[PDB]
Amino acid sequence: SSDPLVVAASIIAILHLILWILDRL
Amino acid sequence: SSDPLVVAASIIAILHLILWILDRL
Amino acid sequence: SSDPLVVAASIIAILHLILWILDRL
Amino acid sequence: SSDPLVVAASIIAILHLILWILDRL
Ligand SMILES: N[C@]12C[C@H]3C[C@H](C[C@H](C3)C1)C2
Repeated sequence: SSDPLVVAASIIAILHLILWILDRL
Repeated sequence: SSDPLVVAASIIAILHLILWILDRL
Repeated sequence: SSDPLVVAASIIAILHLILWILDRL
Repeated sequence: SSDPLVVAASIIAILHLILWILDRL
């Protein structure tokens, strides 16, 4: 398993790419 | 748990979304 | 090991650097 | 212990913030 602060920071990263891919889209 | 350079890069990522969110106000 | 969301976000980031060193190689 | 693709992914993270403290306030 990974640290929680880490799983958070990633979710923040994964959601960013989405809002990007919609902003662009 | 999770490797510390990986807790590092994270504290930076979260803190970054903070400064940014704040940058709008 | 490290959670999957983190191995996912990471692949993005490594693939992010990749899409750069090329866009400007 | 975090995945390697993840420990790597974060050197390029910690290496970004560095090029940054090296540019602006
Ligand atoms: N930008 C990221 C920092 C750290 C490593 C990787 C996954 C998470 C945690 C988000 C990219």
